[PDB]
Amino acid sequence: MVLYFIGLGLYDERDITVKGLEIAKKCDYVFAEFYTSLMAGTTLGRIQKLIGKEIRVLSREDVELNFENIVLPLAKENDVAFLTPGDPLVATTHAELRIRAKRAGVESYVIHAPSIYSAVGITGLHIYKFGKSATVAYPEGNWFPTSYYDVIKENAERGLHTLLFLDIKAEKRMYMTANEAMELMLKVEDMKKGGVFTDDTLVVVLARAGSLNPTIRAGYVKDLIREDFGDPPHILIVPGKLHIVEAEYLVEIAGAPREILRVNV
Amino acid sequence: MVLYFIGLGLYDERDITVKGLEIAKKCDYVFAEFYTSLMAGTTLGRIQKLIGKEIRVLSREDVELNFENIVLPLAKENDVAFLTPGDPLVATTHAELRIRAKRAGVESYVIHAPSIYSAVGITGLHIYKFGKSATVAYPEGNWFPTSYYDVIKENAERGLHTLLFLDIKAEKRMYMTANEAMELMLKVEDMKKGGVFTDDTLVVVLARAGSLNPTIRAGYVKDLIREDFGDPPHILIVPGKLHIVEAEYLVEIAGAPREILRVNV
Ligand SMILES: Nc1ncnc2c1ncn2[C@@H]1O[C@H](CSCC[C@H](N)C(=O)O)[C@@H](O)[C@H]1O
Ligand code: NA
Repeated sequence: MVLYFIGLGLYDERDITVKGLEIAKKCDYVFAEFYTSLMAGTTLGRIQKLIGKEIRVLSREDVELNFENIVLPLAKENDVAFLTPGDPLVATTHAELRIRAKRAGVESYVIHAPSIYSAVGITGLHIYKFGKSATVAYPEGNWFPTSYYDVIKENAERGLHTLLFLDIKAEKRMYMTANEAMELMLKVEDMKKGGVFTDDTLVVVLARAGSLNPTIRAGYVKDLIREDFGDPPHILIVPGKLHIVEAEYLVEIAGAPREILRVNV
Repeated sequence: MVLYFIGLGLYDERDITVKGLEIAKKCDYVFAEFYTSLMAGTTLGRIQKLIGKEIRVLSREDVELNFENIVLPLAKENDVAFLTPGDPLVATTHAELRIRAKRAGVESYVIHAPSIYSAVGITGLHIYKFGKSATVAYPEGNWFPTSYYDVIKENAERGLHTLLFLDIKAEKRMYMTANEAMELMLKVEDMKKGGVFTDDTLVVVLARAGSLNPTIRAGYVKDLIREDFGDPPHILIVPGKLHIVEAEYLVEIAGAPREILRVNV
């Protein structure tokens, strides 16, 4: 009578950990959600085939409003697994679901999986140098989100890198590209005029981490804003002051302009 | 002609991903390092048995000084794997190993795995709220480093959480315990008297992340400094002001005192 939160990883069904797979194969019921992120390299069918179980996919409403009515009941008498893209607790509100499990007298366990939060290391940017993170959300009607602007500002001032999660509207199959993120951000800069994010700002784009050939690009906004980085998901990063070896990596591996090698210490 | 950087994950031999295992099994040569960290929940023998390949262990010097003459030559005519605890490229000097590969006309691919950077999400603390990260090191001779103290200060000051890695002596398999870290920091607070780390400071301890039964504890230093957190590795976190949901998780899941619901929110 336990509930397992099992992450599926970054790109395809093989990004699940061996631990996660062996446990998932032995659960009586398997649920999952695919709205918190996009696993561009697999399909529900492939996942099901891999674990050898039928997977009942849940919507944001099913989870957020009815988790304790749909999932928890079965966990009281069976072994249940709840699958999610990446790591189940990273940049989601899934952690709170563990509190619901407890209140319903259901023991829960967490099986991690590779997350975009650590995969940023493939950009060559020292991970310990990342500051507060943020999300670039799509404007809705008259509401235009801007919180991410001050986060970048705050981190840049301290010389820290900023990781920017990009928006996703799964039910509409909408996945924000780095290009769309940059356009929205330039519009905010136009309004705030803080010099935080401009055409001369160096940025890094990581697309489809987890795949064997992810797209890793670094350069100035003016040059990258219209570049094609391939299919989603995309993640955007605004570096802070660079170490010599970070700049070297960005140039040698991410195709950045050789001029970023010259750091302004 | 190919070099694979493969992450081993968090704690035991099952923490590698299905993708990492299958690729490792097809490699002609397999190297690994355990100087950046150890896999406390398993052994070299178990990892070797699971992968079914002899694993050549490399020291810090083998990697930093001679990676290109030990690993890369073999990668020119074979498929070589380089295993590391956690997620590849998280250790700050590992990213530059890919530059070395390029220079040697060797292709390299990264296979991700769970990292403590993302696994800490199991503490219920929102990942976007983490700021700069640091490592707590032991004073030595006339050297008394305290940089991590300023990091905690700069983060908390902005409402951000601080992830603290504890000093480790891989070769000797000597880990700094959370208890030792706290004592060291109270000592640092006594010298800088900045009111950053005191008996009243709230902290979180994560031990054996990755195992099915990790130790997750939260509370004030005065009560946790002498508490037994079990076998290493221990990870320490000094949270910034908490979101009521984070605090509730720490109370319900990590045994934190009710008091945090009004004092640290
Ligand atoms: N493989 C990938 N490549 C690039 N960005 C990714 C990604 N996976 C997730 N993201 C980014 O993160 C957003 C989802 S946020 C949820 C993250 C997830 N729990 C994890 O552990 O990774 C996406 O909209 C995208 O901006
Ligand atoms: Na971080």
